Amino acid sequence: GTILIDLSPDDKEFQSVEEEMQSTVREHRDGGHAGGIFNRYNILKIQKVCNKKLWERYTHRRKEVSEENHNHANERMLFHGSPFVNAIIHKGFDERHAYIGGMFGAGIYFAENSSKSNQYVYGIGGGTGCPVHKDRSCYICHRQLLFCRVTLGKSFLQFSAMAHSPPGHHSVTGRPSVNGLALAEYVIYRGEQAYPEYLITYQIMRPE
Ligand SMILES: N#Cc1ccc(-c2nc3ccccc3c(=O)[nH]2)cc1
Ligand SMILES: [Zn+2]
Repeated sequence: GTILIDLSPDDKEFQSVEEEMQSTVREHRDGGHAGGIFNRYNILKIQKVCNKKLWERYTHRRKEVSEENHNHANERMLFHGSPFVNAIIHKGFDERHAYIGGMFGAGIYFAENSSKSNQYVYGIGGGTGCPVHKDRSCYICHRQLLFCRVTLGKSFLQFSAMAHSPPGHHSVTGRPSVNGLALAEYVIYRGEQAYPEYLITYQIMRPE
């Protein structure tokens, strides 16, 4: 049921998604080990992910959460990187897309920093890097990330350096407590709480 609609680079929607991609790059504590060395991306394509059944699955859950939280879904747009991006856009998020070993338990993880999600494009820790060159810092190969609509509801705040949500909460927020430049990361424990709105195709760019 999924169709992908290309956005034009002239479209304000392309431009605002690109700006969120580019402006949320940061340096990582691994010096680029997992995701590569870069300060910015070459955006090759942005597509809207259109699936009526998956969208209705998301909105149904969003209303349930909203009604449990004084009519506030606490909806965000966040990045997701995964080797399973193709399955996700076709079948939706579910338990098979969870980070079993994540620091907030087995759930589906999202990031404010696009460069954080970029570390997972080729697997946990960047895996063995790109299929073609086995390079986690490949500047040639095309990568994909999702920019997703995510319902957080009442989020459990974890200060720090599938399972169930903590009782009385709908998500977990991983607040950065050491690296002053890191943005928040978030975990949901029901795949119905995220919709993969945009598929972004890009390369990381070698710094000059
Ligand atoms: N298998 C698998 C698997 C796929 C994706 C991730 C993943 N983790 C993150 C952890 C923190 C912040 C963001 C992410 C993310 O975008 N993605 C983790 C594991
Ligand atoms: Zn490559």
